[PDB]
Amino acid sequence: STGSATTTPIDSLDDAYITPVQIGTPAQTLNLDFDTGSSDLWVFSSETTASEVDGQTIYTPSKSTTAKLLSGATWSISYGDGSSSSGDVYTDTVSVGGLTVTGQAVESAKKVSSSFTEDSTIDGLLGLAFSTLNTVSPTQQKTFFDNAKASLDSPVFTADLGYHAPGTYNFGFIDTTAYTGSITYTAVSTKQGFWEWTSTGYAVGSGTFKSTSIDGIADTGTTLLYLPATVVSAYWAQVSGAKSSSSVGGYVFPCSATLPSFTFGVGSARIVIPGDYIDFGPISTGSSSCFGGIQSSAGIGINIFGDVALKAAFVVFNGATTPTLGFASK
Repeated sequence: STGSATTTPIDSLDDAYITPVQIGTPAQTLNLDFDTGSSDLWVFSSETTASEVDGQTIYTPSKSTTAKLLSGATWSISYGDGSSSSGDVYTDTVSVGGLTVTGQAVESAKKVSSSFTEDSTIDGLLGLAFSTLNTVSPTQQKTFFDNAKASLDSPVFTADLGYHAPGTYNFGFIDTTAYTGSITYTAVSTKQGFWEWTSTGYAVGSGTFKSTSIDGIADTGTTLLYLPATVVSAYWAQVSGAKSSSSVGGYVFPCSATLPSFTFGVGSARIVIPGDYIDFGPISTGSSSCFGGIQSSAGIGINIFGDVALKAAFVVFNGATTPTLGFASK
């Protein structure tokens, strides 16, 4: 079996992407943020603190005939941006683009942090990293992809994110019409629970390609591309007036600039991120200082190939016995 669901940017800057997911019987549709950087399926629910819910669609397990409380199980998660959520756990039928998993752990949010409350369009997260990162205690739970894997035609899912446009998440198959050229596959380390791979280098605009190993994660749940200080400085050095601002929290550039492209290597292949994808608009409404889409990973401890990089490609997340990542131009 297979699944196919459309993913849509939550705003004019592609800050996050939402994909409709059906939970329970009769179906309750919630717009979840598919996150290849975490392994918890958590939702805003009837159990979420009323002052922390601001316009979200909530999951009401009492109205679902297939919902069952996973007695005693709790979850507690905190993300790289400092945001967090926690609560109890139910099992229920979950469908993504026609692909159904019965008895999926659906972690019901009791408490959410301010960042989640502020995103009225995001009803929760659908974790797609390795199940070893799942926070459910005392019995660790599997992701939607882990649970669907045996029913899938091929144990894969693909991310085809759009630039200021909707995209697609496919499960179980590779759409040969969604990309040009060939897919270049690269090794994945599952040691940290992430889709962790090694980029073979980079180029800035029409500059020479620099062959250097850059360990990083393919993360659909991170908006920007986070790379080592050396690489980020070499990129922003090509933009007149660009600087790193401690007051803003990263690199900013004059909104009047035309950004150069950024190429990253995947084995012997190249993925080009157009300059427009790196523009995240004014830092504040009306400002002439614009936020950069390429930021330093120095404070994070890991390089992150976020949406800025992933949307420039058709990305295959191969969950076979030996997991691999495929990148193709599109």
